[PDB]
Amino acid sequence: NAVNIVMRQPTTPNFSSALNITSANEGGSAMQIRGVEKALGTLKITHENPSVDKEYDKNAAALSIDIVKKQKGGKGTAAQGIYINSTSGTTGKLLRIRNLNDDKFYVKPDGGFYAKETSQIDGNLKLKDPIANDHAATKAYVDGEVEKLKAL
Amino acid sequence: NAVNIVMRQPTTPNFSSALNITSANEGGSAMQIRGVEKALGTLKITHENPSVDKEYDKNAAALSIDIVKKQKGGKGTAAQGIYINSTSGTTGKLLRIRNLNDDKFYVKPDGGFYAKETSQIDGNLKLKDPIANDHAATKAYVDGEVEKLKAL
Amino acid sequence: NAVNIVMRQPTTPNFSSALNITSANEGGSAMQIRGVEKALGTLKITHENPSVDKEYDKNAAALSIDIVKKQKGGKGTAAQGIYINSTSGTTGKLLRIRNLNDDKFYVKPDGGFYAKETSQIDGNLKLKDPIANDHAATKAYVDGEVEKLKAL
Repeated sequence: NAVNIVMRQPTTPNFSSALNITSANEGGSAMQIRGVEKALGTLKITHENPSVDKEYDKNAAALSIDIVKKQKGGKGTAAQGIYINSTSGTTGKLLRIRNLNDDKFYVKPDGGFYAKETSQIDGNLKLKDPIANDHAATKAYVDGEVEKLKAL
Repeated sequence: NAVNIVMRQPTTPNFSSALNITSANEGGSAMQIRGVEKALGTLKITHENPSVDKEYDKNAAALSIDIVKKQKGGKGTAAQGIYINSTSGTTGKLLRIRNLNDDKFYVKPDGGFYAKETSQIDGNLKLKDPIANDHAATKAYVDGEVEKLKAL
Repeated sequence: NAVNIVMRQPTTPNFSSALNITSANEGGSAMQIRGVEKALGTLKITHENPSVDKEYDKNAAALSIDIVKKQKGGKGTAAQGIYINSTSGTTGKLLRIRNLNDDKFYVKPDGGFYAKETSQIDGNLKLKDPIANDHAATKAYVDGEVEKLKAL
């Protein structure tokens, strides 16, 4: 590697990081990365459990994002967490989530999603009237069928 | 911290970054990170509003991703935005989104998702026939009930 | 830029990275970034296809995340992939996915999502009974209408 940074194991765990980056310039990205990989991530992050115990790292993550107001006097913020785009257009999955090398959840380049297991919304779902037999029925579709039976 | 990089506030905002990384090697990741956190992110990103005004940073994000074709002559790209996996298998949430420390949207390790509020698909939803009373009805399920009433 | 790191094109592709970061300290983030952008990402990642051929980079991504157990003897892991929060509260989209500059999929600050095209769940969807005509019908809602017809 052109540059390698290593933080060795300390005597006792502490809050220090191998690399810390701060910018006070509002007009540019604090950090940028560009690469040209054939078959890998431009940025690869790996979290490894420090412990043999399979629950030890329940509160850890590979990537943690926080979105905050101005420290002194701030009235709030409207900043976004993660923004993904393709200014050229891609035919690849925009977001692809796996576990044990199996596709679990993804977002297609058209915005349609796939979830591998039973899911929950604590609210309503607005969508189009069903075409196929395995499409979700709308209240309209149901009420239209009921109207025809009520007529006879 | 082992290494600290600081960009101070400039007289006028400009496009400069504290750290910029570029690779022209197609065979490896431009950047890699590995850590062993018990209870934190391997990479932590924090966006802070530069202004007291709660709408000032509406177009900002913590993480921005772009996916582009080869600059000169490129016919397109099939690269993915974000790819998440667990080669060991994890029992943690694969994607976990909160606001004000409250779970808003997540993807479970099995691929099932949870959304806290009313959602919208500008299309159809393909899914399984309902088992529970609070499961979404399919067109099949509705049409099966209607068939029995039409019979009598 | 305050710091620029460049890996030039090698004679033959290889696994080397421009920047590689490793920490063995369980008590702190291997890397942290903080910025104050008005209208950009704190971290910006760009993947560019190395080739003119629009399928050449089908297995590449801008961001790749892996979640692993302790290398020797580990029993498993419970770590999360991506964790997003706003300790201040934001009114911005928490996750916003586009292709060709058009909104394809997003998560609102309340946890409600939007998908632009037909989607699939390989399971059931638990949700609330419909209010509007374009809301998905539950099994309860359907069965309630059928009960009234069965009565007459």
